[PDB]
Amino acid sequence: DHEAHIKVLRGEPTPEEMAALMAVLASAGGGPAEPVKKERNMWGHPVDKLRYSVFSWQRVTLLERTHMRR
Amino acid sequence: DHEAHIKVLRGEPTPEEMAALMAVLASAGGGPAEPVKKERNMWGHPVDKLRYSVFSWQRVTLLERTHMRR
Repeated sequence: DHEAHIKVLRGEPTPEEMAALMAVLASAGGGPAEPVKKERNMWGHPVDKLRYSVFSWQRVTLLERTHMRR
Repeated sequence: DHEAHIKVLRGEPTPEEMAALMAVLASAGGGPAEPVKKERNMWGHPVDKLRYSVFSWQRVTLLERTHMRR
């Protein structure tokens, strides 16, 4: 029972106004309802387009890190 | 004087014979014998043709080191 509920802090609507309000709010709600897991596609990632010095620490902290983050 | 010289361990040549021997040896000398003129050219070096895992330790111990040795 530990979830955030909608609160009507002020006002005492009757069942009809409550129903209208909830219907409108549900209609307003949207966006990604139950989206699939976002597909990984590292092809042509910006990090791969950079010039790295042969001894650059960013070869570890930026390039390898980006390729390995999962 | 700490130069390594030629030694005639056995035998006792006369000056003419020593002259002949030394002339033949000097002619047989190895010429330039690998001069210091060698120049660095890392274009198309084999290490750059290898597939490296994104986290390969050989990126440090083989690739980076080969590119950095002087």
